Amino acid sequence: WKPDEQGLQQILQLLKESQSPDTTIQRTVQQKLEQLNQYPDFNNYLIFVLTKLKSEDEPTRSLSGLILKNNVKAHFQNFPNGVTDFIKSECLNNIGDSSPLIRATVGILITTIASKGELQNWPDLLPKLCSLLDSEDYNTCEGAFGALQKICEDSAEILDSDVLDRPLNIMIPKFLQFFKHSSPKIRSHAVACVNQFIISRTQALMLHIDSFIENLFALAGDEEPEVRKNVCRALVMLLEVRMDRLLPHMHNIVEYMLQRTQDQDENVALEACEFWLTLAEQPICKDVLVRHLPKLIPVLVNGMKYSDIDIILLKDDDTISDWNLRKCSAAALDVLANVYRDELLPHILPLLKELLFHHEWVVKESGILVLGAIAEGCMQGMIPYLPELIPHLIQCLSDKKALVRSITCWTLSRYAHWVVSQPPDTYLKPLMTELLKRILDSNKRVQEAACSAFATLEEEACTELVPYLAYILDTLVFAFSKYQHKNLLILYDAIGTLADSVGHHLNKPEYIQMLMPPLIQKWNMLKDEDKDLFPLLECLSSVATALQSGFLPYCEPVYQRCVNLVQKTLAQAMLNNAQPDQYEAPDKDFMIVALDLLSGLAEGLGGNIEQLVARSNILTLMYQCMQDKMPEVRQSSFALLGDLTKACFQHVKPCIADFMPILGTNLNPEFISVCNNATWAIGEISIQMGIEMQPYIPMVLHQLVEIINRPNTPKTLLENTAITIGRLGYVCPQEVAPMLQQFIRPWCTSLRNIRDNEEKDSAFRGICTMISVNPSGVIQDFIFFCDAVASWINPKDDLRDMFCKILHGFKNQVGDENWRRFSDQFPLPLKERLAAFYGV
Repeated sequence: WKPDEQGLQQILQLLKESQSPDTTIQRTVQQKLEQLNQYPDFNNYLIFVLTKLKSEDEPTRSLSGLILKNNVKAHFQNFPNGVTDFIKSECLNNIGDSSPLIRATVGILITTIASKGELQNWPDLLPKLCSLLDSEDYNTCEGAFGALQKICEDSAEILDSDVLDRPLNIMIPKFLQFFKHSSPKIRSHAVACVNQFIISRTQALMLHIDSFIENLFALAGDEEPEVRKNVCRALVMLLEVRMDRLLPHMHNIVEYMLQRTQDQDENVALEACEFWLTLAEQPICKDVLVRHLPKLIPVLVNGMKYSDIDIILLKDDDTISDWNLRKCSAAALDVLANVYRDELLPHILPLLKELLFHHEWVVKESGILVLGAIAEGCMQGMIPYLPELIPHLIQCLSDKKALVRSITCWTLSRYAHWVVSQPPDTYLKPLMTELLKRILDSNKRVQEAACSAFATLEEEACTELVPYLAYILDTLVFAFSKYQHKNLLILYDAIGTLADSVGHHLNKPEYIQMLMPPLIQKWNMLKDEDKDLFPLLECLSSVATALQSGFLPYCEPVYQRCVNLVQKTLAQAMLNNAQPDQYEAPDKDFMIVALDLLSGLAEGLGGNIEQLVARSNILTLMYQCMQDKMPEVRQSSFALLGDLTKACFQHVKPCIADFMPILGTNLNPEFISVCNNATWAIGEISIQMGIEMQPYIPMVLHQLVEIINRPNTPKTLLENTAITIGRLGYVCPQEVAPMLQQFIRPWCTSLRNIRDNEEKDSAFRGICTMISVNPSGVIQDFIFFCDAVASWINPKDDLRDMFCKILHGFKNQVGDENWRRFSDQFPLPLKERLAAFYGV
């Protein structure tokens, strides 16, 4: 192609001075350069300088070819093919140029093209490399392989797709062969490639899944880190996939890995660590690592100390890597703690003694970390050493060096449960106090832990906080005008949580006086488009619930803002659909929060929302929200549907007609939360409808059972299922009673394990009416019903009696001597407890 020596003495200069030190000339020259991309003949200049102008010096040469790569990143859709096929040509040829630098540039352009212009569009490329992979010249081989890798990383499922007819078959053994090749670099290039296809559990490899396994071990003792790295990745990966192909040789490996954990190179150490996590999955662990235990645990802990450079990058959002080695170690240890429970302490506890009270802080910190890290797994066996260890940590919430006070917070919150169990004037009070101090700690980092650790504490210390409340808020609201970005979100959570935990006890005026102003402040200095509204509204929905009627001074504008945000978001949704290219895709977390914050007003205010509901097209709005494709929007609305039903049902009864079907559509346990909410809705709905639920019974009832008779179905959704069913039956007995037999099993199996509340109270009046109507449903499982009657500590007089009439009629019906036989089953904490309360 013709250089046109006018457009050559034009670029060369603008390349020469594209490097000149000063940023002034740097930017002018680089922009008035890539702007000359208007020529379709422009990208053809940017290869000639690289591949052909070998009288120009190397950096200048490389830079030109280099820019082209970027003129492929963008500016590819304006590609003349005459340019492109020529660019493709000079590269795939000059692939192993004599110079390291030049050889390098080319390889990247290849990886770019084979990604930007897909792979299929350059069909020749792959079987050419897979061939130029046998070339005698190192420079061509490593240069071909080097590209073949980075490409084999990007298009990992594209090549295994049909697009390239899967050229992996010819490449799996081909790549797997260079696994003994004399050059270290290439051995690495090889194992890197064959790694991509371990998790995507590829077929082309599943063939060589034995010469790969074996050809891997052959590199076990390689001194080159880069290789030993890859061996470990593949070695780790293989543990999820074809675990069977490792089961035999595994002991050799758990030793090899244990060593690898200490490897000279951090990366190898790190990657060999990732292994302990993945291993700690399959229940095989309990029966294998049992022995390695006292060897590995310390080798683990010894890595959980901060690195030296770690300390420096701390004591922007001044952070270390998101994935440390320390982090990996700690992670693993946590998991491990869970696997071996209290039967782990002896192998670790000793270290802690030698760690926790040590002189150098760096050792303390890590000990502290370990302490918390093992918390949940070794809890039972941790109680003995808590009573005096806690007061220690509470001292440690002072240790001069920031990172120490920092960690202590978290660690403490990990044993927050036990703390609430012990009287406050010894444990909780001290902790709470000191934490409140640390919330306003001068070190941003120490604020973070503290405030979160505090959030955690609140949840545990339900109403135990109530007395110390004026204090909490005092510090927590100053924290409000000192906290910047993410520290704020936590505060939001500390607040919501406070509200959540202390509930109506927050209604006293003096509290409202403190809390509201800073909130109502944010609220005002914010707009219907700023995504910083999420965490505030979210917080507010908890406040509103807690502040029952004390919130009246605010609802109007609040309620308003919310409908607005739905109105708009919902509007934007369909317009994004009916105008993809002019109507901006809306953020639905605006609609979500609104609804949430809404069912919080509905909850706290109850019958007082009547008006606000009545005077707005709010009903019709959720009507759309339940159908919205996004799971959360679905759930969030149902929740509100329940709460509105609970408040002013008279405003629902219209829309209920077409509402029930949508509920019945979302009754799908694949979406736990959605299914849950929807279910609960029907309870409150039905209890408000009466026989009027008649028509809808046959729709929903049948699903709820298959939900309640389903494996791994969470308890939350099991609870609500069983309750709703009772309610439906309570108002539609004739209709649900004739089904009794199915659910009467997991019903009691779910409802025996819950607190004696109204939700429970109605649920049992439900069974008790379905039994009056179909007594024949109970007899086969009258046992499970009794362990359900037992569950009641304080049952309302009439219903307690309702139970009593059942049991007594049952006895009257089967015989006293037959009663005997059956009685001799349930454990004494039942047998007598029923003969006590209701009497034989």
